[PDB]
Amino acid sequence: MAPWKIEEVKTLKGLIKSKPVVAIVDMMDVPAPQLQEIRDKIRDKVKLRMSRNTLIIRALKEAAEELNNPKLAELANYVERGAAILVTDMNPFKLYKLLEENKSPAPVRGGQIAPCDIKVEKGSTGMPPGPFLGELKSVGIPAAIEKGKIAIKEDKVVVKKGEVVSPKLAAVLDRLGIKPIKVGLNILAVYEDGIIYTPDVLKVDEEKLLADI
Repeated sequence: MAPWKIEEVKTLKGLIKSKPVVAIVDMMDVPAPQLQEIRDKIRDKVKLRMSRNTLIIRALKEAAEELNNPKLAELANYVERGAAILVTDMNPFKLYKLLEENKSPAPVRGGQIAPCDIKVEKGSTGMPPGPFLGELKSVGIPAAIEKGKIAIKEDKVVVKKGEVVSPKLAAVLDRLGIKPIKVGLNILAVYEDGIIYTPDVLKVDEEKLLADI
């Protein structure tokens, strides 16, 4: 590795060694607005560093050796997608709740596979008469003019889980301000005290024994 990589790994290791709780999170797929929403909520509670996955793996492995704390190196096995290093003083369970419980709503993207059933709600859109009425009907959303505005006729699933969201449907849903996807920093694994916590363990256990130290 060139010196710049060594120096960047040095900064990553410094971060890893600075706090008792070290997590690997995934920051893939987060639009600007939602990202600032996440920023506002975790701002003072954690520290985050983005870097290439190959550098993150090396930093974890070397930091583990340098601290005589081998278990730390296991985090490397959980690095994937938009991996980032997060460090904090808050316990792994409080961290999981912080990141996983308070996610930011986001619009679904055209051509994306729906992660869940996506629905619309009956009622006025507050928008004037125009071509949008036709757009709605064209994507399977019954609608009509009522009280001088465009209104959706009834609640309805417009696309099912596992089905692709057509670009026109995505455009129409976004125009309605519908944000059916939840986005944010996803925890891949967390280390604390020679213990590696997986998401399944964090979600099921829910809280740390004896709370805090």
